[PDB]
Amino acid sequence: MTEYKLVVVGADGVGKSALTIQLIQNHFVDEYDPTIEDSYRKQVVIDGETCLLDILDTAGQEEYSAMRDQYMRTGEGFLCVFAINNTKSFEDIHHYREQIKRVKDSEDVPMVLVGNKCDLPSRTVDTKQAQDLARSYGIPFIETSAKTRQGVDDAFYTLVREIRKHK
Amino acid sequence: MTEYKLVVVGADGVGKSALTIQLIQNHFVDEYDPTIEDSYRKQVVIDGETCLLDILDTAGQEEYSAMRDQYMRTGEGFLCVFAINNTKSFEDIHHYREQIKRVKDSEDVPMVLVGNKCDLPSRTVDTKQAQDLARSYGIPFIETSAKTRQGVDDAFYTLVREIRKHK
Ligand SMILES: Nc1nc2c(ncn2[C@@H]2O[C@H](COP(=O)(O)OP(=O)(O)CP(=O)(O)O)[C@@H](O)[C@H]2O)c(=O)[nH]1
Ligand SMILES: Nc1nc2c(ncn2[C@@H]2O[C@H](COP(=O)(O)OP(=O)(O)CP(=O)(O)O)[C@@H](O)[C@H]2O)c(=O)[nH]1
Ligand SMILES: CN1CCC(C)([C@]23NC(=O)c4ccccc4[C@H]2c2ccccc2N3)CC1
Ligand SMILES: [Mg+2]
Ligand SMILES: [Mg+2]
Repeated sequence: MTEYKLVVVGADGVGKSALTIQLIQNHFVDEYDPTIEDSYRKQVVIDGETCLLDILDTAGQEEYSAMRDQYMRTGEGFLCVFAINNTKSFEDIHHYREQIKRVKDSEDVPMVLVGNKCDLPSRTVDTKQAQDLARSYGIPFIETSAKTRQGVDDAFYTLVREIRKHK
Repeated sequence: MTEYKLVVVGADGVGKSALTIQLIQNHFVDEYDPTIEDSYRKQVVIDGETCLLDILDTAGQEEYSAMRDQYMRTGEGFLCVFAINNTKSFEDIHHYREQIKRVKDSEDVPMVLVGNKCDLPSRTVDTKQAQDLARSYGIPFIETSAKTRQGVDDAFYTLVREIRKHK
C-alpha cells in the first residue's frame, strides 16, 4: 500500500483544519480553535490505487514556526493554503514555499496552491493573481471551500498526484 | 510547559474517537469511521497548571494490533475504554491492560478505566462489575458519554493526574 505524507500549511485562520476535517469527516467546523499539531492516517482510493494518506494539520500561529523544519523534512507534498479574503495569507505563501525549498534543498517539491473560503463574497485576492503565482512556481492552483466541499477532494487528490507524478 | 502523552485504547466501536473529538472539538461524531492512527495536541489548564496534552487516538481494529508496541512504549498514560452496552468490549479491557503491563514491564502504569456510552439505555455491563475490575488494577473508573460530554473532561484530567502521581 502506497503511503503519501501530506502537510497542510498556511497562515493562521486560512482554514487548514476546516479543509482537513471536511476531507476526512464530511462536515464543516464553524468554530476557530487554533492548532498546535494534529495528524490523521486515512485510506482513500485515488485513480484506482488504495492510498494511505498521512495528513499533518500544522499551526498557522507564528509562535510555532520553529516546529516547521521537522515536518518540512518528512513531508512529501505540501498543501499551501491561503484564504481568498485575506491578502496577508496570500503574501505569506511565498515564505512557506521558500522555507520548504530550503529544507528539502530542491526547486521541485510536490505542492498545490489552495485559495480557500471561495464561498465568501468578501474576496481580496483575484483568481488571476493566484493563478499567475502558481504558474511562476510551476504548481497547480485550486480554489476551495471547506464549507461547501467545493474543490476539497480535488485539492488533496491533486497533491497526491503531484507526489506520484514527481515519483 | 509540562507535556503528557495520552493514549486512548479499547475495542473497535467503544467510542475512542468520539471521546477524543468531544474533548478537543466540543463536537459529537455520529458516524463510524474506523481509525488507523490519529494524533492531537491540546493546551489545557488542569488544577491551575498549563498542560500540553499529546493524545493518540488508536485503532480498535485487531488488524492494526502490531502498531500497539510503539505507542505502548512511548505512551505515558492510557485511557482504557469499553462501552457499557457492549459486553465483549468490557471483556477486551483485560487484554489491553495485560499488553500495556508487559510492554512497560510494570504493574504501576498510569491508566483510567472508562465506561463509555452511559447516555444509552441498553446497558449490558453493570457499573459494579466495572468498579471491581478498576479496583483489582488499582486505577480510577469513570463513566462517560461522548454524546452529552458527561465525564469526558473528568476522564482525561484524571489520567493526567495519574501521570503526575506516577512521576
Ligand atoms: N466561509 C468559510 N469559512 C471557513 C472556511 N474554512 C475555514 N473557515 C473558518 O475560518 C476560521 C478558521 O478556520 P480553521 O480551519 O480553524 O483555520 P486554521 O488555518 O486551521 C487556524 P490555525 O492556523 O490557528 O490552526 C473558522 O471560523 C472556520 O469556520 C471556508 O472555506 N469558508
Ligand atoms: N450514544 C453514544 N454513541 C457513541 C458514544 N461514543 C461513540 N459513539 C458512537 O459509536 C460509534 C463508534 O464510535 P467511534 O468513536 O468511531 O469508536 P472507535 O472506538 O473510535 C472505532 P475504531 O476502534 O474503529 O476507531 C459511532 O457511531 C459513534 O457515534 C457515546 O458516548 N454515546
Ligand atoms: C505523526 N505522528 C508523530 C508522533 C505522535 C504525535 C506521538 N508523539 C510522540 O512524541 C511520539 C514519539 C515517538 C513515537 C510515537 C509518538 C506518538 C505518541 C505516542 C503516545 C502518545 C501520543 C503520541 N503522539 C503521533 C503522530
Ligand atoms: Mg488549524
Ligand atoms: Mg476511532
